[PDB]
Amino acid sequence: SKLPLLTENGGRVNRVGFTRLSREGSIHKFGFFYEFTQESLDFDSDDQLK
Amino acid sequence: SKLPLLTENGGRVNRVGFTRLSREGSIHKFGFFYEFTQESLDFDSDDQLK
Repeated sequence: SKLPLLTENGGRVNRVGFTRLSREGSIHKFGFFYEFTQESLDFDSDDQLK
Repeated sequence: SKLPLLTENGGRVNRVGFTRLSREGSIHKFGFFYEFTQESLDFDSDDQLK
């Protein structure tokens, strides 16, 4: 049914148009930490806690 | 009753006049054409049709 079919009287028939889309992507920030006291690394059982 | 006839003492008698008539003529345009399709000359039995 939809086949492009021409005749001898070639004219404004079978017009086609094209489309252009787009794809996005963002950037997000993360992070975490932890706190310690000098009284937790000075007199503590382990020497290499840090 | 009109022949030129000057007496012995020719005065301001027997004058004449002249006139020039004019003509005219102009041109007109013309034209006729015919249309054909490429198939009608490219698949017809008679190769020399144009």
